[PDB]
Amino acid sequence: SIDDLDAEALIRMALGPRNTMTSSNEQLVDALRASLKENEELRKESRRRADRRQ
Amino acid sequence: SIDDLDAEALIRMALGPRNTMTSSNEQLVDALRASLKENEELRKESRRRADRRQEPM
Ligand code: NA
Repeated sequence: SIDDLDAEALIRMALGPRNTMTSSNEQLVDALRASLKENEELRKESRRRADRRQ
Repeated sequence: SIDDLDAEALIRMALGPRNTMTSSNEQLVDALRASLKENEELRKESRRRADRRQEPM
């Protein structure tokens, strides 16, 4: 019964798994990109403080 | 021809896009998780280094 399906399943029905897997991967890439930028910033902050501390 | 294809294309030829996209997804989840955990560890390290009492010299 379609009433029992969640949004993810409805979307896949309408757009197909190639589309939904592609969007999932794009979003994962956006998330990982953001996380690695935060990693870069944390490392920069750490280096500045090591320098401050001598 | 097959001789001109790079590795990624050979794997897709043999396994198809559902398999290769699924593998990419799984690697991306793994990478995301590792990146977020690493960030947490760096934040912990900065708290520890803020206490300069244990500072090597
Ligand atoms: Na310390």
